[PDB]
Amino acid sequence: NFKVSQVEKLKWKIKCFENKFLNYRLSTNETAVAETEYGKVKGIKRLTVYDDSYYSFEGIPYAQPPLGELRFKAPQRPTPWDGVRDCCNNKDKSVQVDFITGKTCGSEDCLYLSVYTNNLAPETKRPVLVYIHGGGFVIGENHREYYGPDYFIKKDVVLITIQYRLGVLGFLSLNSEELNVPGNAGLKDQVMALRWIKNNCANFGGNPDNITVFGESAGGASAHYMMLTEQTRGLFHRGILMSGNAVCPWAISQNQHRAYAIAKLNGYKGENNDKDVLEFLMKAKAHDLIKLEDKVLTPEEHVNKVMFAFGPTVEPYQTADCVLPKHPREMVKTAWGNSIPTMMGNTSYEGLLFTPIVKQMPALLKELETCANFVPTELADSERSSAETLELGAKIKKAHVTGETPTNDNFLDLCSHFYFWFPMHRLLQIRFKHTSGTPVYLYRFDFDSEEIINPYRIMRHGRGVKGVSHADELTYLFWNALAKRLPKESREYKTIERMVGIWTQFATTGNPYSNEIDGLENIIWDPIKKSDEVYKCLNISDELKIIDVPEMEKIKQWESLYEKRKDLF
Repeated sequence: NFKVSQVEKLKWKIKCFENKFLNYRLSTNETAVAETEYGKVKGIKRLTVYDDSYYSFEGIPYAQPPLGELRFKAPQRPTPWDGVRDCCNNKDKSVQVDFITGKTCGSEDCLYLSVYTNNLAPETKRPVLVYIHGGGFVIGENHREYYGPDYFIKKDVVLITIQYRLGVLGFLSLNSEELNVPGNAGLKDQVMALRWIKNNCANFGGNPDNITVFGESAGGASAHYMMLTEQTRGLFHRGILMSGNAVCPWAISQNQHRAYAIAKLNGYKGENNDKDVLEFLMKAKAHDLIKLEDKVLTPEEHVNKVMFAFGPTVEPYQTADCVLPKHPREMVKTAWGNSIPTMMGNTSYEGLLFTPIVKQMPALLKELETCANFVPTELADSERSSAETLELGAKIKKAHVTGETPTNDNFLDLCSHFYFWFPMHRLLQIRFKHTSGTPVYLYRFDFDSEEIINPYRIMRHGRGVKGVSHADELTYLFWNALAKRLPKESREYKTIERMVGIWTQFATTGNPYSNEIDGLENIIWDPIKKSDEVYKCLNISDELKIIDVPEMEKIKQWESLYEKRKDLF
């Protein structure tokens, strides 16, 4: 359980205070009004520490605030307004537990997006990049102390960052059709945001016919869901799936029974009926429900590796706004998004995100004696004790346990594959088997530095830790409160320009290669082919190089877990 040190709690609060005052010194006196389909909005011109400038519109509503009876329901469109709406400050984040301070924060009034561009009257209609933040569908925000546009606005693009409901408030699911809480409200928020963007980005200089959706972690799962569902057919034109996709095990769960589990932890003393449970939850104070989300999972769900109590789900009945009518495994076979250019990737040591989990409870290391608990659920029996499942675990232990005694690095390496690399492989192959989908480009983020970091490093106790962890690449695409100005010839600065260059180039043309990017001149970067038995990727380190994916040999061993049930792979 991610407990951040008290020494680090003080440091973070100091940095955020300094950051508030930097932001004062970066804001100009210049403002701008733009149109939206609901009314005018006013934005403010801001500087970056590199002395570029950009127009900044935050807190643009794309839905009605989901208060009162609208709680747990699919989003509804907002009420139009006259006059100019002030969008010079951020709005609240979705209700959550702050991953640093451990206190509940945020507000139910969180359905907002931010729009940023260096020029409101450009000489072209620019590619629109839409970022969906990660955080397990339970934490995160679009605040600029985490997701600053300062690097992207160096290019002639439009960056849009969105919020969506998190946790139980975004993902309650009830079987009773009469209650109209089918689930995935948080993904339906993203759908309504994407429709707003198609319909309004032109008012900020963007190209409605050239929109790129990208996200990291649960945000990449979200971006993939947005490429899978029929609700969004045709709404955008490129996807970038960073360190996560919709067939990741942690990104979906049948959580319809957990509504009663969370209500009873909050004091509900009624029977287990959907109508009675919902009535209680509609009256509950929002921060009470979200603080207890931690303890909703059962033991049996924990050992089965269910990460979150509430999150995306297969909806139990059809509604007009339904996002997931079938399992994502099946939706991939006819997804409209298979026909748009796609880039995916991971970092070179994804599993580093779990370092305090295995430091806190070293009893976790015993799980690598048999590896029974990492056998995927569809291949395992109920109690994970049948000899076939132990034979599968030995295959997992062969792949990751280096010596005769399991170590912490072994555990983390296994996490990289179980949570990220293997579901990527499975996604790519099920596309080839069932679709005419367009070839996909692979990158591998492998630039390690601590000169500049991002707040997710605090969460994983990454201070002093070598290796390129899950979410370390965000440092090189987004400004954040821990960042600083860097010398132009430094390795960190060149990595920023390379990452922003590749992401922007892919958004522009659907092809992430350009010889005009420093380090790519004599390089040829091909997408993946059906017949490829070993994946090639762009390994982004101090040098840019096309290499066989180093994870490929371990990926092939995870696939061998399915050779007696190839229909489930």
